[PDB]
Amino acid sequence: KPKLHYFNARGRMESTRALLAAAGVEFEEKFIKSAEDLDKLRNDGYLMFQQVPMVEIDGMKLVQTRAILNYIASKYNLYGKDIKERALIDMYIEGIADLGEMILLLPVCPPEEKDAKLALIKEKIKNRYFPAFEKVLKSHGQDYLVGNKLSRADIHLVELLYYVEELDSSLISSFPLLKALKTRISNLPTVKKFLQPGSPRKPPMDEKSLEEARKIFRF
Amino acid sequence: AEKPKLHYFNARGRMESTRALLAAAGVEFEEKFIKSAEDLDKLRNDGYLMFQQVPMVEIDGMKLVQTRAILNYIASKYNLYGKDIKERALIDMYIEGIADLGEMILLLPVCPPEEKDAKLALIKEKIKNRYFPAFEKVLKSHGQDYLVGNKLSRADIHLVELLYYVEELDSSLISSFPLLKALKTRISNLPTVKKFLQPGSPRKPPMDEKSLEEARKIFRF
Ligand SMILES: CCCCCCSC[C@H](NC(=O)CC[C@H]([NH3+])C(=O)O)C(=O)NCC(=O)O
Ligand SMILES: CCCCCCSC[C@H](NC(=O)CC[C@H]([NH3+])C(=O)O)C(=O)NCC(=O)O
Repeated sequence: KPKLHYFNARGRMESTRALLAAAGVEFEEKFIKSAEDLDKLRNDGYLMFQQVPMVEIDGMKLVQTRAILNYIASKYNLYGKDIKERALIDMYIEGIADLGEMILLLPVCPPEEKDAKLALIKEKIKNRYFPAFEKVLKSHGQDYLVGNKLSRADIHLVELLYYVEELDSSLISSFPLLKALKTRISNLPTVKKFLQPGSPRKPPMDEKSLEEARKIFRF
Repeated sequence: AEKPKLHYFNARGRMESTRALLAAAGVEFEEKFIKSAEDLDKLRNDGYLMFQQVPMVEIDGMKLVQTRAILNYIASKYNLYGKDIKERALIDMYIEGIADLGEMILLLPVCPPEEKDAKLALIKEKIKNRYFPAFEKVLKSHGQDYLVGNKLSRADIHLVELLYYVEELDSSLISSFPLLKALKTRISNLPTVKKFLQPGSPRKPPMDEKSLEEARKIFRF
């Protein structure tokens, strides 16, 4: 069983949790609670650049989010059939990541910039990203983004749509193919089970999770 | 068929790492220099940019946008991404740390003037105390000429590229890392990297104030 080192929160670990779950892979979590808990991992030599996420899998101590996901994805045949496929898959998920990152960091944002940035994210969603993934689906009219078959692109995209729904339920409304993907994916039995209460799925980060984060990561 | 074609402004930015990867692999490419807000708008209205942004590279029938999507493709094609899934893990771990420090250096110019000093002081701390030791430790782990699999890889090329920008910022920084020093000399001497380094190659100057202005007009920031 792979073993995930992170604090109890979404952060930069959630796309790994959701991709393990979708692959039907069972896993352990070791939760950092304090800054003493992080420093213990550092000291023990466990963290290449002294940072989490880290995952123990197949005898490596794999740090860096993209290093973790690229590996999980090949292992479980969620990374396409060849390097042209990987290429489309990579173009899509990096664009997802780019929006992902704007959402992820919105609460560590200085208070006086908060309104501006939320506004910009919504416009980007409406004008940049959703039209881009709607035009891919419409292009081929298939059930999956790439290769008429399940990949990490579907998993990362649908994950992200849940996060946008929590922001504004109106945003997706003029994107019918995006809605239809959301449903179909959320109905795959492994994804359905992750979305169910009681799973490892993590909630949005409230104020006191943010505070525990400033404590442990010292920002 | 077709040389690859690179769409960017005339500057390092986010295109440079691709320039250095393709030339290291001995791969010739064309370059089309974006020079104005209107030039960018043309490529948007022609349907050329998946997210309306550059870098974009035409290669093998594709219009690849996103640095990492372009680099992963080029690396794979010319056998610079290890020999298996496990080698590809170690490569990605290393080159994502390089990207992290890489990002810090790139966005240095667009800092507010009052924070510039604190944020140079901080780059410098992490280099000395986090990033340089981690790479030195790897090289010392196996005593081998390359970072991964004792065979030339994209991590070697990205680390050495970055080794150059750490030097234009401060020469004293790499000077307590003998193994990083040695790697830099070695890779710089391979025939294709040597030919990227010499005058008149597509290799780009450090970004200046003027060029920070043209970036502002073009990308509208
Ligand atoms: C609003 C959510 C914020 C949650 C906290 C940030 S994630 C914790 C942070 N880790 C990273 O920033 C890792 C970045 C790395 N590039 C990756 O993607 O894995 C860390 O250990 N930082 C500690 C350090 O740098 O010492
Ligand atoms: C200060 C010197 C560095 C200049 C950086 C600007 S690069 C231009 C920028 N492109 C991106 O940031 C794409 C990022 C993307 N994730 C990638 O890595 O390719 C852009 O098209 N901007 C236009 C837009 O997003 O609207």
